[PDB]
Amino acid sequence: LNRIIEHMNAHHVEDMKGLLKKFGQVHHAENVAFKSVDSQGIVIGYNNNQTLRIEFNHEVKDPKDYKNATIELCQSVEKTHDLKGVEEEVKAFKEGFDSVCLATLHPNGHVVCSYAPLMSDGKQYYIYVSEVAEHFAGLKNNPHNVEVMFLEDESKAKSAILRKRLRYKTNTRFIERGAEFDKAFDSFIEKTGGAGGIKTIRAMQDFHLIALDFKEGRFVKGFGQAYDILGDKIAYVGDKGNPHNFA
Amino acid sequence: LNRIIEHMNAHHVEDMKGLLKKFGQVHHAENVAFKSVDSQGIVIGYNNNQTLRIEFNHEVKDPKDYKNATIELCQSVEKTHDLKGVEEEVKAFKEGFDSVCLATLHPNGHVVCSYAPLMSDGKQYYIYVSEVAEHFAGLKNNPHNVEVMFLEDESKAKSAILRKRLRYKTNTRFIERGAEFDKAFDSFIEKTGGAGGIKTIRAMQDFHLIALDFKEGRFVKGFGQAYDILGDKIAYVGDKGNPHNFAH
Ligand code: HEM
Ligand code: HEM
Repeated sequence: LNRIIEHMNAHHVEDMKGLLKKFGQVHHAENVAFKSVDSQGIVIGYNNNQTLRIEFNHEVKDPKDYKNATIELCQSVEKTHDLKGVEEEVKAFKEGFDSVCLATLHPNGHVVCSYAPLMSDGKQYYIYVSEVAEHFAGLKNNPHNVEVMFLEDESKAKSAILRKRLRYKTNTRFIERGAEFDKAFDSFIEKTGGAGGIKTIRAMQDFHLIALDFKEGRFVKGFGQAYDILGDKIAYVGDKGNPHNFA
Repeated sequence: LNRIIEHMNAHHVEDMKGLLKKFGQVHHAENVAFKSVDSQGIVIGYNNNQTLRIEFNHEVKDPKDYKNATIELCQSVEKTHDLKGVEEEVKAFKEGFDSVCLATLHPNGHVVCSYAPLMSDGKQYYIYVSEVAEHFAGLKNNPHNVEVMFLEDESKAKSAILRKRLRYKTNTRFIERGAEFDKAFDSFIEKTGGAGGIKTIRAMQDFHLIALDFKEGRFVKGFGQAYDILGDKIAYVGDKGNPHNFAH
């Protein structure tokens, strides 16, 4: 760690000040120097013989990668503000799924947490659902009280407490069978490969393609890296820094 | 194909009738016989000139596996009824997750679809969430209007249209810091390995452990394999067969 300490103190002092402020609410730190790194995080020293420990978002399994993980953490402070990059991540994130989770309000007054197959044509997204499923009644009766969530697989996520997610308050509407329907479905068949029952449900008339018109969105890709979305506008949510601990 | 047809006609005639009834709502079929199998499904012939095609829930890439895939589908008709086996699968399914999806009702009136880390002390399950998140207001103000979903990862599922899932109408209640909190949190650290920020959020006072009391549940593990659950009782939902296409 001796070499790492030298490296950080020589090229990432301003980043460390950024980390101290963002994660520790330490605003006027002096004598900022890198103290250590271990498989789970780093320790930054400052001021009156003090330190702030900041954990990585995963365990770094090989000591050979401690340096890069530390650099990534230091660079995350400014990267948080690369809105163009976040916008591109959001687009690519959505393209990596063939299904989404939903919250709907059923006519029985109870919320419903479910999931449905996701399809798309251009920038238009849709879900394909059956009248037999509990979420159908809510999509039909409360079409504008719906939230759609793109949630990263637990097995692909950094940890159980940081699964990347993209959520949108959504207005829904039914799409009748026809040209629009076939374009979305053919696209789904091509992308997925079309096996597994997909061909069967296309012919089941109790299934409906429902367009998703997204309104307010919230994207979370890392600790202290949450964003609000609306149309083509995206804004970082934490200019004030760590809000936890009743900050 | 000749050997597979011969095998199915000699050993699975009753299963094929079961599949015709279940998936095709064909009840008085005669002259039932196995017709073919391909990478995506099987075809059963019946009557003078009719057939029913039933797709596998995944593509069988190697023809060496067609017979087993076919036998699996045939045997699924009766296996669907094994409630003791389903009970076992449900318990094991929940133990395979360290997080769940949630639907909550925000005080403003809109529903919220989110997710939270999942913890437990034996049979008691809990979630751990922060006051900074939108689902907190619904968990605090509409604590008995919540649905928890255990959803299989898309990358592990048979397909996009068949991700296994277990959903429960749930009543929630807050757990104060103390011995119960520590038991659940310590168990979570030991299970997950405790890296990635878990240790940091334990100390954040804006986070609360919330116990989940599951009520009605619905488990879906395959096509035509959906079950209703309430406490210690489980029941198969499809006695009437394929409900799709407005079969009523
Ligand atoms: C022929 C092949 C079948 C296919 C491809 C198929 C497909 C599907 C799909 C994709 C859904 C999800 C709908 C949604 O979430 O909106 C579904 C739900 C359902 N299916 Fe089927 N199904 C088939 C046969 C059956 C049969 C034979 C039964 C009954 C014995 C059945 C009973 C159900 C029930 C009860 C649900 C609702 C499950 C839930 O709680 O989400 N299905 N089916
Ligand atoms: C010290 C490291 C941090 C850790 C371990 C951490 C952890 C978490 C966790 C686990 C959640 C999800 C809570 C829930 O869904 O109930 C969360 C949410 C959130 N955090 Fe942090 N956080 C950290 C720092 C920060 C900082 C520095 C900011 C602000 C600049 C921040 C802003 C937020 C916001 C806005 C949310 C809500 C996200 C959402 O919509 O789901 N966090 N944080």
